[PDB]
Amino acid sequence: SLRDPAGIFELVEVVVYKGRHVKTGQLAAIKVMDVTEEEIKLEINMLKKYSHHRNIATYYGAFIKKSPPDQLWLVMEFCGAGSITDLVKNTKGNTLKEDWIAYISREILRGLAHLHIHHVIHRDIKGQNVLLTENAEVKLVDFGVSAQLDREVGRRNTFIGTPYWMAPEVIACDENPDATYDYRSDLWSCGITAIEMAEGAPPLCDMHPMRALFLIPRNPPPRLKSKKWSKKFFSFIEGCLVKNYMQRPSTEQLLKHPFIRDQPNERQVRIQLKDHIDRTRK
Amino acid sequence: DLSSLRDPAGIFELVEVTYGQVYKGRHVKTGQLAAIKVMDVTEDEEEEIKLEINMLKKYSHHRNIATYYGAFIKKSPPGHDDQLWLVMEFCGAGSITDLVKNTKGNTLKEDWIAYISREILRGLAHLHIHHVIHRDIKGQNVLLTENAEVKLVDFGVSAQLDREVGRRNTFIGTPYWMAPEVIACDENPDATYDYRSDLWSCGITAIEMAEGAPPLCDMHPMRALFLIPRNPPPRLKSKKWSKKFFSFIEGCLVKNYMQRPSTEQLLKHPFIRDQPNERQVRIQLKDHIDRTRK
Ligand code: NA
Repeated sequence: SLRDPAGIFELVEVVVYKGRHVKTGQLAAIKVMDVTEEEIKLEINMLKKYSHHRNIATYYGAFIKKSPPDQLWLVMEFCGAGSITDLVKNTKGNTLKEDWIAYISREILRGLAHLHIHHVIHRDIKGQNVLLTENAEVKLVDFGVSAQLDREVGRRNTFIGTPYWMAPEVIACDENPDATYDYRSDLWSCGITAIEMAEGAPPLCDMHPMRALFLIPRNPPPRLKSKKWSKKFFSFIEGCLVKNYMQRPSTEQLLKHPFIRDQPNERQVRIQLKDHIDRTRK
Repeated sequence: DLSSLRDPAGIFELVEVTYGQVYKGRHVKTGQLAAIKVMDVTEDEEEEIKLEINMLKKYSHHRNIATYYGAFIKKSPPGHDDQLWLVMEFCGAGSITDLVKNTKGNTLKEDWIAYISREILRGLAHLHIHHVIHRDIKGQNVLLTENAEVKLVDFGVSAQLDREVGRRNTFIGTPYWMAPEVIACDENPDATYDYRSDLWSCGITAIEMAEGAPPLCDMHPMRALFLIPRNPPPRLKSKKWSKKFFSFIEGCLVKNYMQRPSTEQLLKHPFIRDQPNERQVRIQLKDHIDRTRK
């Protein structure tokens, strides 16, 4: 069975949380997901294999902090440098250098390719859920655990969250009454996350959520506001954001996109991000 | 003051040491308890919030509304998000949802439902007469005092008790109590909040009391969101209920809000208007609240 984390792990502050292994002082990242009084344990134990990939935060264990008056704690490796969303927020002009966006986007795609190959959909790709280590490595938070929880109807799948990263196919309407979706929905999210890095927020961020939900299936694909960006960047965004998912490139195709595939300054970019992380952290 | 955005220092304080989490607080000058919802805000969020305060209407205290005491900013260091405090009268006897959950069988007698529903409509009438829409009527946002008073949640610019599932103004929320007109759908491109949306939610809340859950509780939220504008209005599953109750439900849940009754008309509906056992009901509610604290 799954334990209560007391005396094993404790929450420090939020970043997903900074958590601490109580007995050893080792740090961990803790994804807190409310849950309903078993088979949670089972899925985690199937999926945890997958978290070993370098671009996914490795699973440490899982715990539930009971109870009515429940909460799942997904414990994973600590990424000291915080989320890419915090990075952009703490960056002047709320925008990252294009070649930083190329590096980070590729790392996200490598992590996703790993899940997708094994028929896992992440379902929650956004800047908030992509973390950085001190050495500026890029790791996805979660690896299908929250995806499985969003499946079950019940008292802990009663809310619709933010719509800004949702692909068109995820949003029901009369020609799409069953909100049919697959792994390619994660790639639309990656595109939205790339804009997030470029502009500081996803498109439609200033719109009422309900209205954004209405506009996504009906508006053309979002584009970068500014023309300062390269043709290759615009092209990468276009690929992530193919309106009809049936024609959207897969993860392996996007990994071959010139924006992603050709990064002659990688070593330097990592060095720049590392320094930027230091200068900008709060 | 319900129109300025001050530091809460020396006006309100937390007594009990999460985003949108509600804490027990205290009015500094009078010692009167309060419920304090605390939220991180960026600098930009602070401008948005100032604007929403200008948009707020003026209305008096009301026995069926948990008094909104105002909005405040708790300063954090430069580079760090400040805190928004939304301050409300303290109601210590839980929500109507807690009430249902603590009732054996998770269901309420019909005369309890009439009583509570009436109190809800009275709060709503006060808001509506003042050109205010509540926007979030559900069992969770209707509170009890230790005196068994029924009070609508009012955090001013926010209408919910539980912690916001995401950053303010960025999440869709739970769809179950939403009227059709507030759901953007193929035929409703401009999601209408109208005062009558609260009356639909009121109807849903009465089913919530009668059955323990809102209609469509067996659907994933996104599927429910799709269904609500498309389905005919929901109904009570059981036939055990009085004709009056069925008629009240049907009154609240008129599909087209333009053809749905006003609060004043619903307050005259026999199910609401004729409560021969209300004195007993209140007594019964108070005993229930007493038993529970034990
Ligand atoms: Na890993």
